[PDB]
Amino acid sequence: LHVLSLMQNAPSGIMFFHYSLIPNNTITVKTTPGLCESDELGSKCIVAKDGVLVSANLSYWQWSPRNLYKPENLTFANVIAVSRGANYTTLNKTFDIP
Amino acid sequence: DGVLVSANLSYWQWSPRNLYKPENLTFANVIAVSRGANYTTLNKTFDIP
Ligand SMILES: *[C@@H]1O[C@H](CO)[C@@H](O)[C@H](O)[C@H]1NC(C)=O
Ligand SMILES: *[C@@H]1O[C@H](CO)[C@@H](O)[C@H](O)[C@H]1NC(C)=O
Ligand SMILES: *[C@@H]1O[C@H](CO)[C@@H](O)[C@H](O)[C@H]1NC(C)=O
Ligand SMILES: *[C@@H]1O[C@H](CO)[C@@H](O)[C@H](O)[C@H]1NC(C)=O
Ligand SMILES: *[C@@H]1O[C@H](CO)[C@@H](O)[C@H](O)[C@H]1NC(C)=O
Ligand SMILES: *[C@@H]1O[C@H](CO)[C@@H](O)[C@H](O)[C@H]1NC(C)=O
Repeated sequence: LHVLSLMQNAPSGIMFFHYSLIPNNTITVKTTPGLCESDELGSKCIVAKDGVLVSANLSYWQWSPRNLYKPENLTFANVIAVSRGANYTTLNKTFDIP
Repeated sequence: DGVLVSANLSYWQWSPRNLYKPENLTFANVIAVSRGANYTTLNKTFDIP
């Protein structure tokens, strides 16, 4: 993951300072594309806004960015409501978000 | 996640971006948005809730 890259001069050349983000501590979680409450085609279903839906082997689903795990309770802000496009995961309970 | 398509046919269908497997458009494969560019008026109401 690329952050910033400066360049400096050098003898007979040029040398780049590529700053990056190698990750080191993985944590294994569960990840859906999105959550449904109803089995019916045409149900109210949701997907994450600029992130991935995540559960750390936990009873309910959460929000986390695409490349790093800072889990958050999913709200209206970080959730896009769309469709039954792929097979999203039915969690068999109604929403906690207006 | 696809393109709207008609094989010189009376009504429009859904197909992926790079391959032609036409499907009747449903609620699943259709996003409702706006009158942004000049989309095509088909002069009939929808068949999808
Ligand atoms: C989640 O469950 C998997 C099952 O294989 C386990 O290996 C892993 O340690 C668990 N991770 C967390 C964060 O609970
Ligand atoms: C997230 O929601 C759970 C209940 O669903 C609550 O117990 C917890 O305090 C909330 N906040 C976190 C994990 O920061
Ligand atoms: C609850 O979830 C199970 C599997 O996750 C599946 O049978 C269906 O989505 C739901 N079942 C019922 C009876 O609502
Ligand atoms: C569609 O119409 C065009 C008109 O030029 C024709 O050339 C083409 O063969 C037709 N294709 C199909 C699949 O009907
Ligand atoms: C798609 O809809 C048409 C009518 O609009 C129907 O005749 C046809 O059987 C449907 N299914 C297909 C093409 O698989
Ligand atoms: C029906 O479509 C035609 C051309 O596609 C255009 O005049 C307009 O979009 C519609 N006309 C009427 C009278 O609704």
